Amino acid sequence: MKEYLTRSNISYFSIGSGTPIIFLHGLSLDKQSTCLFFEPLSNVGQYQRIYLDLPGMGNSDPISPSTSDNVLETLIEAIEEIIGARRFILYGHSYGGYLAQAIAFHLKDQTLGVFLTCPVITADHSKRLTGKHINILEEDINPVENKEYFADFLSMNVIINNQAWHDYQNLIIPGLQKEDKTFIDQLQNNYSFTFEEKLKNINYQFPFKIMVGRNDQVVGYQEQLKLINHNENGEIVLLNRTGHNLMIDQREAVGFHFDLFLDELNS
Amino acid sequence: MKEYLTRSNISYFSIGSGTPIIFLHGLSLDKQSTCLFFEPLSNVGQYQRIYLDLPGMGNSDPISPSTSDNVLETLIEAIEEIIGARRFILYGHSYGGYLAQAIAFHLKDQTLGVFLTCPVITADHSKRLTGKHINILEEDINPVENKEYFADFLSMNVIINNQAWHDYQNLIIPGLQKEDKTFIDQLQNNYSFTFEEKLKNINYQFPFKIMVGRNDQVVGYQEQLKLINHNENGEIVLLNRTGHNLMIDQREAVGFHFDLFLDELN
Ligand SMILES: [Cl-]
Ligand SMILES: [Cl-]
Repeated sequence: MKEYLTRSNISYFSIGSGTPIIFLHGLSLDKQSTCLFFEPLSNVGQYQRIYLDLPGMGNSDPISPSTSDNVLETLIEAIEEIIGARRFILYGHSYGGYLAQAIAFHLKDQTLGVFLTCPVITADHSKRLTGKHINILEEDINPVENKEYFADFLSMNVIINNQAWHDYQNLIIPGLQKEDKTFIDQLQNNYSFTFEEKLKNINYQFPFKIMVGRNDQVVGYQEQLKLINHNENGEIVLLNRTGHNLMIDQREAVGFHFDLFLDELNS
Repeated sequence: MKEYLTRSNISYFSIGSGTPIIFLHGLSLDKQSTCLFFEPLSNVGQYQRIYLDLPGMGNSDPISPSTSDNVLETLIEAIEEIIGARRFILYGHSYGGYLAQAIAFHLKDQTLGVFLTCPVITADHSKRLTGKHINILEEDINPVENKEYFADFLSMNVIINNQAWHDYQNLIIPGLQKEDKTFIDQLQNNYSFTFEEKLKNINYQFPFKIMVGRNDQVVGYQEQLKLINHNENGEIVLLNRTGHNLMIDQREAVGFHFDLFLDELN
């Protein structure tokens, strides 16, 4: 597909016309993870799908200062270049979901809806309430290609079978291969927004939907559940046998629920 | 096909062979509400599907005393007769999901799994945390048949369209026509289990999945979110634009999640 680059040096794909969806991928991943996942699903066709590479990931340059504040500013700049003041839908995974929240919180009137998978809500890892990873070993797998990533797959994915390994290689490996680890490490020294507590308390005035796994040792599920009651339009799906690579563990659930979420907005 | 009756005077359907699924319906409904919904939306094929009419509802006789404790007792008798000691899966809607919880608590070693839609957790209506009901008026409906039932459809369902009205007529009205209002009215005076608090604190040691709706004014969602708090195998689906007739508002979602649940257990 055709890769574009904003003047703010954010690499992205843009496909389709109609209401924009801005997809923000997880930490160490890239737009392959989002693009390859959502393009196959029946009802994103009517939308303009915009898959960004975060700074220091994919084909997007690292940025100085290497802080979450600068990431947010750069992504806001980027979105304006791409769609201007047109109203948009947000999708976010992991740190992508943290930034999705920050954007929704700052561009309240321009945001139509937010859908998050395994989102970061507390940036500081030492503060997070996390779950316990496990494996459900469904099938024997004999890896040929990408053998060197197999442990990370096993350490991250919950449901272990051939399709999950194929998905990991297709969606996760590309980002791992491009991530700027030094940039990420520096970012993590200035990772938490000063308004993080506001994100934890805000009652968004549009659909706000979260999918979390019981076995997600990176961001867990508790803190996300706590966002739900006070969010008037807050939805949650929390599932067993599901971890941080929730979109592989529960491929079909994410497709189903993303579609159901678009239905909400369509109404 | 065939309708069955236990020695305990519980009316039921039982379809297929295999691991048993015991389906419990909501208050005032009957086993048409469960049977007609799940049999078509089915990855239920490899299971034995058992759809019970609760006492005083459907074609199951009322009981004395008319208390939830005794409703539970009757149901335990019924299950033991129908499946003995076989391990089983539980489905419960609303009052049926309250009973389901009780059953799983009582038959903890036999219960493989519990799937609940809009479950009663606190029986006492005056103590429940509930949502605000709304309608999403998608189409005009000009009812011809069952016009006298239309108010309660509007009052309960959230998503209002013609399909929702057809489903309501096929799923909810048969139970309405059969319910023993006198039993139910009496049952509602001894509605809490004597052990009710123990249900609110159990950490079930098998998958325990709940679907709830933001706009459910009957049982809400908050108490159910809190159960997921202390359940290590707790799952929850909480959706907007959804009320107490969740199987009608979110028909696809229920079949999807119930299939997923079965897979979880398999
Ligand atoms: Cl490339
Ligand atoms: Cl009485």
